[PDB]
Amino acid sequence: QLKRTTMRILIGLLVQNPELATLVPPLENLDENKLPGLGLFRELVNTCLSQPGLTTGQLLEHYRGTNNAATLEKLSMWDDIADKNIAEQTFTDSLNHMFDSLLELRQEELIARERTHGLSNEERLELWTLNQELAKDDIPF
Ligand SMILES: [Zn+2]
Ligand SMILES: [Zn+2]
Ligand SMILES: [Zn+2]
Repeated sequence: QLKRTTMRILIGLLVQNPELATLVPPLENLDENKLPGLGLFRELVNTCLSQPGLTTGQLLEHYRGTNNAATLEKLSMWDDIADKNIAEQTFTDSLNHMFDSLLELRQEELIARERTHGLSNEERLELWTLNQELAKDDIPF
């Protein structure tokens, strides 16, 4: 029994359906320290991309001996996300929620930067754009 979080859904669905890795856009330039679980998700995506067609068991075997192995095993047996008909739509929905959460963090970062350092022209336009858009169980993530 695990409560849903965005990153639990993404990592769990990917572990249970490694073919979903092909729907993930590039994550290489994201700061994993901004979002718990993002670093592990990125690792899993890259593992799937390096070995197309791998099974859940083969993906889990690749992570044996890592500090995330026990967490990946739990998520692999998580029945709450087991339904295959809705797996892809759920993955895509949660992918967009992840990026929305990063946009909120970026907006908060730019507000704090503006009070401490002022913003560049590019940053001020970025913050304005973000403001307009806004106007309109031991798993550690
Ligand atoms: Zn990493
Ligand atoms: Zn590896
Ligand atoms: Zn949603």
